[PDB]
Amino acid sequence: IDFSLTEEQRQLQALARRFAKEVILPVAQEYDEKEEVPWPVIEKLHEVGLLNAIIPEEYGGMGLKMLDEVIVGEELAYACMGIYTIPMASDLGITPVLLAGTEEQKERFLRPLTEKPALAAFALSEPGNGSDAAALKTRAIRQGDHYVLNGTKMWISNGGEAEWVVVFATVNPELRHKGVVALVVERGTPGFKAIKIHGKMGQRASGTYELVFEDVKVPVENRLGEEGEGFKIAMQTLNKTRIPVAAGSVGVARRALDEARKYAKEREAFGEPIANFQAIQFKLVDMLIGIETARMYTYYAAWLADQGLPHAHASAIAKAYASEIAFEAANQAIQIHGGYGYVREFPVEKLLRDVKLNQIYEGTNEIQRLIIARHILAA
Amino acid sequence: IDFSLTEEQRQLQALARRFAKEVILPVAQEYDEKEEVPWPVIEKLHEVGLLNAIIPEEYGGMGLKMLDEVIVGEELAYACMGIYTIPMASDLGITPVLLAGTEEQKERFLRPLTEKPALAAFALSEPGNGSDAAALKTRAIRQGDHYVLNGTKMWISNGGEAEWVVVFATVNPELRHKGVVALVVERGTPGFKAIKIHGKMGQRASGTYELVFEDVKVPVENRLGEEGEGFKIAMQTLNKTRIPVAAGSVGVARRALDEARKYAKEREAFGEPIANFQAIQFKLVDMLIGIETARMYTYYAAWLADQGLPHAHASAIAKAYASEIAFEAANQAIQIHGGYGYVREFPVEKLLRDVKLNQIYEGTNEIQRLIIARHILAA
Ligand SMILES: Cc1cc2nc3c(=O)[nH]c(=O)nc-3n(C[C@H](O)[C@H](O)[C@H](O)COP(=O)(O)OP(=O)(O)OC[C@H]3O[C@@H](n4cnc5c(N)ncnc54)[C@H](O)[C@@H]3O)c2cc1C
Ligand SMILES: Cc1cc2nc3c(=O)[nH]c(=O)nc-3n(C[C@H](O)[C@H](O)[C@H](O)COP(=O)(O)OP(=O)(O)OC[C@H]3O[C@@H](n4cnc5c(N)ncnc54)[C@H](O)[C@@H]3O)c2cc1C
Ligand SMILES: [Co+2]
Repeated sequence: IDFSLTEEQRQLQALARRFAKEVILPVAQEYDEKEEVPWPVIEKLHEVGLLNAIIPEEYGGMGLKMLDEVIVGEELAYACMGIYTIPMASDLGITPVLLAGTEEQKERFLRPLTEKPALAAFALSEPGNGSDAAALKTRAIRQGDHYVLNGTKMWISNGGEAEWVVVFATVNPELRHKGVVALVVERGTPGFKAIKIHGKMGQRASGTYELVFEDVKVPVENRLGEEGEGFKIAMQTLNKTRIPVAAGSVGVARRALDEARKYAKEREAFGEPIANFQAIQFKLVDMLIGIETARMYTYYAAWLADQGLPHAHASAIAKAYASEIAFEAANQAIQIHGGYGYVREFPVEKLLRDVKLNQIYEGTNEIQRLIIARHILAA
Repeated sequence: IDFSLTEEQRQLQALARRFAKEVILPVAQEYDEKEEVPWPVIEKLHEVGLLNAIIPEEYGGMGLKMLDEVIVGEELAYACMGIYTIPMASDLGITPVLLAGTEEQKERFLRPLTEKPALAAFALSEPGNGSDAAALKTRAIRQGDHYVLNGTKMWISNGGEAEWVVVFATVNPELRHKGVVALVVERGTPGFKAIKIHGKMGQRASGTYELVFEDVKVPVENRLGEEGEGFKIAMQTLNKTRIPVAAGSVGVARRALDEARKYAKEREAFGEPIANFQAIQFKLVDMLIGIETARMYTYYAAWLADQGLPHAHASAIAKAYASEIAFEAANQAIQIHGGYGYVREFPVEKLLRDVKLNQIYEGTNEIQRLIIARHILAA
């Protein structure tokens, strides 16, 4: 057994950390408040080579592995989870094509994402259904050399900025999970509207959209895998992408520990740094306990995935656990700042608003638990 | 990075598992109810080569490392934390000799522990002090080639069964911690009494003692290290021995999940197995989340110790966390069993009683937190 990073990983880690501190950390507050996408950051990401870096070297990417994503993710999310959600969501949309796409499609859909500041998206959730990929309403009717796509997708990260979206739709409701098909819908395709969602509690920098497909014609050359394989694709993707959500959570929790501690040492009350008080020390200790345990289990999950081993249960545990300790951590970080923790003039407040989302998207912690329960009760 | 196990480790794991299953588990309740040491089990451990296996091959042992300890410890504790505490505490007694004993002392003291079923003991705590280690009252005054030992040690595991006991005493209270020295004391030495403690809530199979020293003569040939080095020896020992306590906790928690799972699948209520109820599924899930995350972090801490890296904070985290999630798992297992979990005929009730101790000995979880707090605030 070994839990050590290789020389390259440390390099990637340092790079990531360097980028977060110098580029993300400074504008985090700005975009959270304007609720606009920091394109200049995305551009900066691309230039430093960390945008869509999971794309194999054969198509221009770094071929970064899950362990690598975890390494980078924790660093980015540390500066801002909302901004980190942009590249994270992009890797999510990329995942289906990596798993099901052919060499032709990989080259076609992935090349444009390594050459310039471009994003990919994953559209599964809908207005009336976000937790059951077996009851999706968006319909795809095969009509010759193309599918006629009709339906509304909801809460799509990178929805309006992406070059294309992996849309999961049903070709037959009665077939339920077996009726799902994966389709790549490109940004200009006629009858494809993107409406931006506003007024979110956090991760405001990340762009979330409602996507409307009106008689959208999507070529069969844009289908990932075969009809009836859409569900398995969405599930296999989520089993992996949930790990980065766990990684991000860890990053937010770490950022909460850093702020809290720096404040605890400097701020005094009753003639002494509050850090000297045992009640405050224990809050800080509990943060580190969750952080340390969540990161190690997140690394283990990434390891399993990178080894081709079963990891649905592990990533579900990592995602639910990390996001939960990360939320408690931000809550206490605010508490430790006192009145100053309640205003955006300080960073702890935004941490709470950001991290809460990690308990909801890419599957709520309840279905995460439902996933674990299954693994447990299975025979 | 690689979390997998070597072939040897897998064999070693199967050995412990098979042993726990065939030898320990059957007599668990029996020895819990008599509160007597199960010597026949100690012989079999020896017979099978797992008793004091941490003693390097040069002295007749297996030279097991921390990671191996964790692997074996989880399986043994799985059957019974109380019985496991016997070899665990014996490993604890052996550690100060391995960390600071000369080749000569190692042979003399450890060889007797590999040739036959024999135990070692670690005595640091005293009646009026357990957390404040650096304030020991037991005096060790030097009179030439020997020390005249006087005082009392409290809660000593394997206290009366041990061949020898590593005792931590002060050579001059005024030096405070700089005045601590470590001395091996042999089971029959004149002026050395061992009084068995009775009425423990759990881990009853393990003998806990009060040791009384009255003008006990200890030759310098029995001092581990130099004077004023006792504290370092005690701390360095605990920095490593805490990992096994975390291991046992994970073991107990695993037993709770297994019992609770089995029982929930078979037990019907409202015309359905209780395992079909979400609330029941969730309890099971939180058990696994705790088991999985706690085990990987214990592995990690074990890795740092084997690699020779700083692990004081990591082991304190693993110990505090694991014992805490294990207590909750045992509690929910009792709950899931209903009325039957409240009676000795079932195994869950004892799990709660046993594992509570894991949050107190080898450092309470509060001081574990104090240790982590220092790591966090260290300028
Ligand atoms: C900012 C944001 C961005 C997002 N970006 C994306 C994206 O890019 N791509 C994407 O595909 N999705 C995205 N989502 C959606 C997310 O992945 C979830 O699927 C979604 O939030 C589910 O939402 P809901 O409102 O549809 O459904 P609901 O399922 O109606 O919410 C149900 C509530 O009931 C509980 N619940 C539901 N079913 C059960 C059950 N069987 N047992 C017990 N409890 C149950 C839930 O846990 C939850 O608390 C995003 C969401 C947000 C908020
Ligand atoms: C069954 C059993 C077996 C044991 N076997 C051994 C053994 O083999 N060898 C050995 O050396 N020891 C052994 N111990 C002792 C154990 O390692 C601890 O040292 C011991 O439990 C301390 O107990 P206490 O009752 O002496 O003291 P206390 O320290 O008086 O208990 C204090 C309580 O106050 C809290 N507390 C204390 N100081 C602080 C502080 N500064 N800040 C915040 N909270 C604080 C604690 O967390 C704890 O809840 C054993 C204990 C038990 C119960
Ligand atoms: Co056509």
